[PDB]
Amino acid sequence: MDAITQVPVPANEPVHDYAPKSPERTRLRTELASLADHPIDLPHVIGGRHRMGDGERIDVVQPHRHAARLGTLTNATHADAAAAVEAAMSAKSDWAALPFDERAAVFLRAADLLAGPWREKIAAATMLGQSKSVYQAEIDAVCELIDFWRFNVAFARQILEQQPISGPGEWNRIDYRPLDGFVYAITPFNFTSIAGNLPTAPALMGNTVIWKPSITQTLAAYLTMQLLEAAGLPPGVINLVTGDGFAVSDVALADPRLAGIHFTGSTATFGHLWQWVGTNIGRYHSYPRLVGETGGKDFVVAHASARPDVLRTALIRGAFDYQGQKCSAVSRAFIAHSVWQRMGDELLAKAAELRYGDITDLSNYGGALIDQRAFVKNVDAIERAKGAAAVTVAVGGEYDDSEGYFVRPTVLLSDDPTYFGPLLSVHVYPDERYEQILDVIDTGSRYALTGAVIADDRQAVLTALDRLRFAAGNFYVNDKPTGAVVGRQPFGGARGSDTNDKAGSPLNLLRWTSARSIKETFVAATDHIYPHMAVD
Amino acid sequence: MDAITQVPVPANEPVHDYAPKSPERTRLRTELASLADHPIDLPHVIGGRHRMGDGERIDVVQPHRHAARLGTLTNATHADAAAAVEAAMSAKSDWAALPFDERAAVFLRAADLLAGPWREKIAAATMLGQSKSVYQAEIDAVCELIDFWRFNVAFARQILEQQPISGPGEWNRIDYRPLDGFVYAITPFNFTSIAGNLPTAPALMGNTVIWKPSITQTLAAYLTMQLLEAAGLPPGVINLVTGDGFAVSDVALADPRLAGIHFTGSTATFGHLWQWVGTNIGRYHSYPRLVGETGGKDFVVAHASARPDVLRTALIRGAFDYQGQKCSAVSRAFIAHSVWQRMGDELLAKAAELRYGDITDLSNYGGALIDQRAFVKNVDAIERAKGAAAVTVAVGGEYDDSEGYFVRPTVLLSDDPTYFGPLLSVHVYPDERYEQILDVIDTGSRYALTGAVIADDRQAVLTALDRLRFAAGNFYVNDKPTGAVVGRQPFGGARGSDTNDKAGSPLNLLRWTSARSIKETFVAATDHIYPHMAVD
Repeated sequence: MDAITQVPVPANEPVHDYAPKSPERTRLRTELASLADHPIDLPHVIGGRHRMGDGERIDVVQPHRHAARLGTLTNATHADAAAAVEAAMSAKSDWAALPFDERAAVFLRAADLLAGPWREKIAAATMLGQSKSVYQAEIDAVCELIDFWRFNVAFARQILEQQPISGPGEWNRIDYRPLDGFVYAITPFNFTSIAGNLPTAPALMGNTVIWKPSITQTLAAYLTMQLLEAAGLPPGVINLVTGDGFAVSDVALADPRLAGIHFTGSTATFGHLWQWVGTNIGRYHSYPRLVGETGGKDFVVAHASARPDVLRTALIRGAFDYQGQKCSAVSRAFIAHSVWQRMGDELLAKAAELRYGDITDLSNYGGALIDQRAFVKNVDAIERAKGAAAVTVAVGGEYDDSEGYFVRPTVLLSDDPTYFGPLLSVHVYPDERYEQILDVIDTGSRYALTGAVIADDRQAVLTALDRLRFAAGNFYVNDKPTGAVVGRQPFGGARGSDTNDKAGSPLNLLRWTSARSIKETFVAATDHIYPHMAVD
Repeated sequence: MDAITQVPVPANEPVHDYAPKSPERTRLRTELASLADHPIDLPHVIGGRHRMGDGERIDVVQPHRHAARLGTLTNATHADAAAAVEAAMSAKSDWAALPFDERAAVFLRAADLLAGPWREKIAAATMLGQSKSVYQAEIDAVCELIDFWRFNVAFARQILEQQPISGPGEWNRIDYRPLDGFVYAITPFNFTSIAGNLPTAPALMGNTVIWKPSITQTLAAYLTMQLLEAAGLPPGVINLVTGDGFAVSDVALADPRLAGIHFTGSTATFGHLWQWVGTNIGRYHSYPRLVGETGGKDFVVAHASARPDVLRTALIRGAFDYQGQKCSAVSRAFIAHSVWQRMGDELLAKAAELRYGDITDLSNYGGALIDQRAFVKNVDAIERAKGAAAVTVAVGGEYDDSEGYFVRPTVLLSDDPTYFGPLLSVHVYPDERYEQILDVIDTGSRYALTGAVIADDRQAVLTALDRLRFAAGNFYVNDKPTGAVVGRQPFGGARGSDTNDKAGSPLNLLRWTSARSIKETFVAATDHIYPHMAVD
C-alpha cells in the first residue's frame, strides 16, 4: 500500500431505551432467556483454544437470584497462567507485524458487531451476571465498550501523526513501537466496558496480553472474547484466564517479560501488585508500566439556589443506580436547609418506593449487590450506622440474602459534616454556611473522585469550582457526578493520584508504546573541525 | 481579560559559530575573563534570598585547570533543605494563581535575555566550569536552553487547548491543574540546558520547586538563577540548594508534600531515589511522580556502502565531542572491512592530532574530564583495555591530571563483536556479515540509547531500521547519533525504559499537571425513573 490513510471518524454510540414496544426490548428478552436457560462452561481462552483447566470449579450465578447458575469456570492454575504467557509471547511477532490499519479494523469490526448483532447478547450477559438493569447494561457493556473501541482507534491514529520538525538537510520521524513483553490486564466486576478495554487498548498498539477478568463478570468477559474472535482477533493476542487471579499473578509477576499491568479495581489490590513489582524489579527486561484506576466515593453539595427536583433526581440516580456499585457513586450529600425543606420528604419517599429485584423484570430500577462479600460489607455498614450516634437511618437499611444479595436504598442523616452499595449519607447545613461546608469538604478530600455542585447561582457555582479545585478529579455542575462518557469526561482520579493516563484519552494508549525518533541527515559533515577552531 | 490568547510561535534558536572576526567571539572573551578573574561565593537561593549555609565549603574549579577556582559553594545542610521546601510551599499559592500567560512570560523573557544580553555570560560559565568548548557550550547552555523555554511555553499552550466534546445539553471542559506539593529537580553536570529545564518545566505549569544542581555545574546553575530572577521569576518558585544533595534528599524524600522528582543522571542514583520513595510511600499526600532520564552508550554500524568521510567525521564527533561526556556518546562502532580500509588510518591520525586543552583557547577541539572521579574511571578503563586480550589501543590512551583532568581521545580495536569519556571501541567486520552484526547488536542491546547506521544503500538503511527497531530508542541514518535538538528528535530512552515523558515534548509537561474534567448539564432530569421501567 501506498497511502496515508484516515480511520473512520468516531461518534458516541446512541443509547437504546428498551421502552415498551421497542424492538430491542424484544430481542433482549430473547437473549435473557437464552443465557439464563443454558448455563455453560466458562473456559480459559489461551492461544485461541477454549479449555477448562484443572483448578477448582467456581459457579457464576445471578446475584439477584443466586441459586440460578449462569456458568462454571475453573480457577486458573500456575500451568494455565504459564500457557497464557507463552501464547501471548508466541502471537506477538505476527500481531506487531500487522499494519496499524489491520489491527484497528479488528476493533472497529468488534465495535460494529457489538452495536448490531451481538448488542443484546452482551447487554443480557452483563444484566444477568452483574445484576444490572437494562439501562445500566446498555450504557456500559454496549455503548461505553463500543465507544472505547471506536475512539481508541481514532486516538491511536491521532498519536501516529504526531511528528517532529525537520530542519534543513534532514528528515526526522517518530515511530510508536509496541512494548517488549506481554501486558497483564486485571479487570473489575462492575463494568463490562472497562473489562473489555483494559486488554484491548494495549493490543490495538501492537501488544499481546493476558487478561484476568473478575469472576462475577466472567459470563460477559467470555462472550466478549467470542465477539473479538468473531471480529478477527488472531489467536493468542489476548488470552483469557479465569478465577481469583492468585496463581496468574504468581506466574506473571515472576516472568521477566512482564511489560505492564493494566488494572482497575481496589486500591488494596493495586498496592499489592505495585509492591510485588517493586520487590521483583531486578528481574524484568523492561521497567513494567503500571497503569489504571482505583475507586472512590463522590460528594454532592447543594447550594440554597439548587433546583430541588434536579437535586432529588441526582441524588437518587447517583447513589442508587446500579445499587451504588459504580466506580464512583454518590455516598455523601451536603444540602442547604432551605432546599432540604423542599425536597427532603420527597427524596425519602422515592427512595422507600424504589424497586430493586430480579432485573429480568424490566420494571425494576435495579438489582442486587454483586456477591456475598459485598452483601456482608453492606450489612456491616448499615449495622454500624444504626449503632453510631452521629447517624440516623432515615429510610431503608433492610437487607435479605435469601433469594439474592439484596440491600434496600438507604438514606442516613448525619449531624456531623465530618465499600460500594446503595447507601447515601445526607448532612443538612444552614444556608449561610455554604463556604464553610466547602472548606470542610476540601479538608476531608482524600478519596474524592468526583464532586458535584447543584446551584443555579453562578457565583455559587464558580465558588465551588474554585474552592474545591483540588478536592476532586472530576467536577459536575447541576447533574449527578456519575456516568462519564468516552470523549466527553476524561481524566481526574482521586486527589493525589497519578492517573492522567487512565482509559479514555490518547494518553492511555501512549503508555502501551515506546516512541523512537529516527533522524536521517542528507549531507552530513565530512570534516570534524568546527568554525571556532580556526586561526585567529 | 476577555481573550483566548496565543503564545508566540517558537523556532529553534540559531547557533552562533564564534568564528574569528565575529562579534560574539569578542564578547565571549570578555565574559571568560570576567568569570575566571573574579571567583565568587555560590550561594543557596531560597525564597529569593541568596545565602551561604553552614555546611562544608567546596570549591568549583576549571576542570582543564583545576588550581583555578571559579567559586565556592556550601554543602546544603538539613536546615538549608528544610528552608527550601518551606519557601517552595510558601510561594505556591501566588504562583499557581497567576494566569498561564503571566507564568509563560517569565520563561519567554528568560529565553530572550539568554538569546541576547546574557548569551555569552551563560556560555562562558558553562565552558569554564564544565570544560566545554565554545561550540559545546553554545548548543547546550544557550540554544538548547532557549529552545526548552520557548518550546515548552508553546507545548503547554497546546496542552491547555486539548478539550473534550460537548454533547447536546451540556458543556464539558478540562482544567490542567498543577500538582499539590513541591517538585524536587536534581540535575547532572553535563548539560546546562537540562539543569535549567528540569526545575523550570514544572514551574511553568504552576508548580514550585527545589533544585539541586551538580557541584561541577553550579557556576552556570547560579547564573541561570540570576537570569530567571532578572526575567521576573517570583521568589521561592524555584529554590536552589547547592552541594552533593545528600542532606537535601534526606529532608525532601521524608516530607509528605513531595509531589515529584525530576531527575537526570545515572541509573544508580535514580534507582536509589526510586527505592527511597517506595519505602516511604505511605507518608506522602500524593503519589510522587518520578520523571526523567538516565544515560547510555551509543553504537554506530557502517555498512559497506557507508561514505568513509561521513563515517570518519561522525565517529570523531560522536565519540570525542565534549570528551565523550554527552548523555550519550559513541562508544562502539562496527565497521565493514572494506570501509575500514578506506578511512581507518585517517581516523587514527585525526584522533591522534585532536587537541584537548584549556577551552579558553578557542583553537582546542575540547577540554578535560569533569572531575577527579571521572578521570580515575577513565584511567581504570584504559588500563583494563591495555590488559584485556580482546582489545588493542590503536591510538591515544595517554592521561595526565597534573594541570587538568586530561585524557586523550582513544581508539581501541576490538576483535570480538561482543562511564563517560573519550574512548571509542571499533570492531571491523567482514562486509558480508552486515546482517549478522545487526543481530549481535540487538542481542547486546540493554543500555542502548542511540544507534546510527551509515550506508548510502537504501536496503541496508531499511534493514538496520527494522532489525534494530527495538535495540535503541533513537536511531540516526548517515550522521552521528549525538546532538538532539528540541522539537526535532524527542523521545527514545534505553531499551526497556519508560521515559516517553522525558523533557522535549508536551508529555513531560503533562506529568506536572493533574487534569480534571468539569461537566455542566443545562437541563438535567427532574424524574429519576427510566424509560425501560414503564409498563408494559
